[PDB]
Amino acid sequence: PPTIHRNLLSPELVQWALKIEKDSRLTARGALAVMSYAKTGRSPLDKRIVDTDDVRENVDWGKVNMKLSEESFARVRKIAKEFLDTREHLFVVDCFAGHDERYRLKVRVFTTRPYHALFMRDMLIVPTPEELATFGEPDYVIYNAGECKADPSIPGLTSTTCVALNFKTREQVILGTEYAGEMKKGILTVMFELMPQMNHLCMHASANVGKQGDVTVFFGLSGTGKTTLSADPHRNLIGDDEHVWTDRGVFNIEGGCYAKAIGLNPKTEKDIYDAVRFGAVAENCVLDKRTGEIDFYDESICKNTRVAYPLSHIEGALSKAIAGHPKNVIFLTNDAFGVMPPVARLTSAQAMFWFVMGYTANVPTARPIFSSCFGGPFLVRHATFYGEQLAEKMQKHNSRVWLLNTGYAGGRADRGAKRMPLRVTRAIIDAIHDGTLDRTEYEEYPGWGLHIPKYVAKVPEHLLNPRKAWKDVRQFNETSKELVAMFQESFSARFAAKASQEMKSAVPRYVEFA
Amino acid sequence: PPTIHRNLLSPELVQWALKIEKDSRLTARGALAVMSYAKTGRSPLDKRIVDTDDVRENVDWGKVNMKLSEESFARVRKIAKEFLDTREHLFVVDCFAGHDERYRLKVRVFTTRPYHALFMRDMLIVPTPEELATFGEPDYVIYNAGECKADPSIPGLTSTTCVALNFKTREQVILGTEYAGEMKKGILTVMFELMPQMNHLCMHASANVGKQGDVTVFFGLSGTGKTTLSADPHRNLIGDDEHVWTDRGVFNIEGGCYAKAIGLNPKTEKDIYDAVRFGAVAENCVLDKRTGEIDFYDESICKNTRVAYPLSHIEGALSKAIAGHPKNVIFLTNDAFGVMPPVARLTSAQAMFWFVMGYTANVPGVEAGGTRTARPIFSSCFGGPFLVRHATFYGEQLAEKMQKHNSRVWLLNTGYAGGRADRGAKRMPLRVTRAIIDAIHDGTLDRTEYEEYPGWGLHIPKYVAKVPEHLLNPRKAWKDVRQFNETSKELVAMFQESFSARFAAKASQEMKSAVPRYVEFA
Repeated sequence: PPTIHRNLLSPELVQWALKIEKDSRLTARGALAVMSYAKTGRSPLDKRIVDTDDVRENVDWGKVNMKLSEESFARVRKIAKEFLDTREHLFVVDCFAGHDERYRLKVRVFTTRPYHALFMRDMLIVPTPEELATFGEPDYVIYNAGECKADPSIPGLTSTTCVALNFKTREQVILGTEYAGEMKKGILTVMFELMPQMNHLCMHASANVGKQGDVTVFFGLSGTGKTTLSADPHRNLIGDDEHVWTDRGVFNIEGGCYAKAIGLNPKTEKDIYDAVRFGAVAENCVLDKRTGEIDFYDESICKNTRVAYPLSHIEGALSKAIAGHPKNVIFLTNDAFGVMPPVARLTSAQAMFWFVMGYTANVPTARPIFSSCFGGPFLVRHATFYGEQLAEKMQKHNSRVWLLNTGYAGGRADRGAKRMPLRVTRAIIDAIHDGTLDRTEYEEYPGWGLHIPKYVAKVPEHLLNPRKAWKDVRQFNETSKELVAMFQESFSARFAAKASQEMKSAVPRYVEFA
Repeated sequence: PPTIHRNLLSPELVQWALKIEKDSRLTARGALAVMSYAKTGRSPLDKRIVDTDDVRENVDWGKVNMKLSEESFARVRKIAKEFLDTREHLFVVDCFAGHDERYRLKVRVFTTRPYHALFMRDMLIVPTPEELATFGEPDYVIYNAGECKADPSIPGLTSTTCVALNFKTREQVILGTEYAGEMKKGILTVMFELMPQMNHLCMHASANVGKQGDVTVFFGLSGTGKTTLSADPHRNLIGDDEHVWTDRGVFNIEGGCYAKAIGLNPKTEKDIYDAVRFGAVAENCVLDKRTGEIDFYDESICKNTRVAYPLSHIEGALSKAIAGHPKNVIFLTNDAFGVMPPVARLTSAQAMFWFVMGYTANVPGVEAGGTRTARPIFSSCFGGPFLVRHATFYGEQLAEKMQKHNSRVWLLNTGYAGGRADRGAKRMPLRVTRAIIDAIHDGTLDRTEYEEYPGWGLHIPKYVAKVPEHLLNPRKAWKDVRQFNETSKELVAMFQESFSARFAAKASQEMKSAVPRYVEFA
């Protein structure tokens, strides 16, 4: 029978990783460096939601949410359980998803790899000794048999990889993938269905709070600014990736951060760099033979290197990650075309439109994409469901909505354009937080109809209006026309049929610059 | 036969310790927690200095320094090297002892236990890659075959434990003890002979420097305040245990700190407590089952729990641990009788007397075969177990140094007050001692009026900021004056006996006048 290790301490898990994970080792600072092998990212094509009666009607079935019969799920679960039950060592992690006790979920994770256990210990909330002793029945159970292949001949499967979520039995089965993110995003997906049931708004956004208690959330796909922008010298971090907006305010779903490790350095990201020490995990990163230090710029393994660390590793981060109702709501658009404004103040109507449209770009040359609510791969309900929730929330709490371009400026990424200066974006955020941006004068950005500021402290005027940043006005009109067309097609395919009056009027139009 | 691992990185050594050291593990913060087993302290009774012509005439042979024939040293050395050569893994650590480059020693350490290697990597100075490439032949070699028993029948030995130092061949052999301190104190012993040869003063004291560059040294045996008091929020740490006073100032012999771990906590000693993390070692400490953090109050294994960390783990510690000439010289006396004043400013005459007399306490654990309770002791120059020359030799060096540099000498009671420890008295509040040191460094204590503490003849302050007046004079602190008189009388007799047995015959008139006398307070 397997030797079962229940809720081991971080140092104990590190010890186990070093012993049974062939390629795992310690960095000069004590972080646990490991590799996930074959899969170094999510496998959306292999994600499934079991087709159970309790949720079938609410699940937005399509490219992201794909059905799996209960019979097939039973088959993959059996494969996963038999694999787990036949390992020499089994690791169990009991934790909570959510910092607000009134809404948190009890989760139990079974892993075969010690680093996956450490990851979950770091990424979710660790229960107290008393809570563990009285944990009872978990709400959700994750069977991470990722080191084991699935049977691709099972009806519904398309490969040896399978990440299936059953809302009826409250179970996640992972096969054929050791990428730790699959567990974390599986929990996010669970939250994207349970919160709607409780009428709360799950958000694929980071968040922080100012000294005066003003909360700001930043929506966006991974690698588009959530982690770096929420890390503010003058603001306490609440979380860098996933939050829920309730009647009481917001709460971080996680107990840690799974940040992209690319380019981490003590100069421009001191706090995060310093967090990559003992107790933390380095996933698919390469270490320098000489010093045993991680080469954060080395992507020879993959372009999705990661580090995972508890929230406690970030100075200023809230011990209990909960805070008030968002004063400022930010949409991060990683615009590869370079036509989106550094910042635009959205009206209530535009907020709705831009939120559900989710225009941004996925990182690995940055591919443009429309991702519902800036979290398309994890949504369970239709984009409109969440859009309506946000509209109601922001209206009730008088939240200010902003659109920030974290992509390119002056041209197209595929033509060698330069990225929107991080310094400019931060300057804009400070202006949002200082209250000046909300009081300055605005001008309309033609065609798009976006309201851009005429002036912003520390920010160049030629940047505020994208048109001014482009050398060739002809190329600007051509690119703008192309993107507008993309917005129109996306909208016509996704929301037109049931769109409201305000929505249709928010669809951008092409206005050639005379 | 063995796979030899040379100059590994800290993470590599930790990995090795976890793999081959059965009872080793990591603490909640990443420190390598290990056990030294049978020996959890030094074995002074098993310490030996080889009887070689080059040092025989200078070594103060006696109860501390005991001869070992060159032939017998060859025997233990053979046993050691044989053991080392037959292990599956051998660890080598090349390093420097001494931050002053004109006096530093190249040391090569051979160990079988990975933690002993990590220990020395932390405790001595790590050479630059360039220096390692041109390291060449080491000046001294330590063969730590501590996991292997010695042949007790070997002439000169009295047990299966042997810690021998040969100044001629420049080697230390360790057998029958896995206590890491044996290596550290071996190098200290070497310095206590090599420095005298260059007429520099080796000191069993910690040291730190102020913003203005003023250096302070604190003499004392382990567990009497050297580490605690040198870790000052307002001053940069130089070292916590071993320094040398040269013609240019002072230099730390070590590259880390081997601190007593008993009672460490983030409340009163945050800096030291925070240093116990990845890269550091915890020796004979017990971890809290549910927290994984060291239970710094647990002495179930021994009362000499330790932690070892690089000086780099202490914020503000000097990278190159060297500074100027001590402006203030402090003698720490862990007085269990509660009769020593919290602070006394010593005259030049008293300074020499108190230095060689070395009255303090021998805390439990540090050395083998002790009682779970602290015992008053007279340890020459506050470093008796490690001295090579006679106490008087070092005393004369200090007198000349302090005179030349106008150093101010202070005596601090880091033990008990208001009564005897064995009668339930409370220890000297750390707050008081810290306030006193602040007054020494602010220059106010040197400017206050002093009064004479009768019999002892010690000059005590009439006032010190943040210090209750009734504590400045031990007498006023005791509840029963009769009990105070009887205890002071007992301790005075102990001083007189020690002085007469050790220095009286050849003592100068000035030294003899420093001898305390009993004056009943009526």
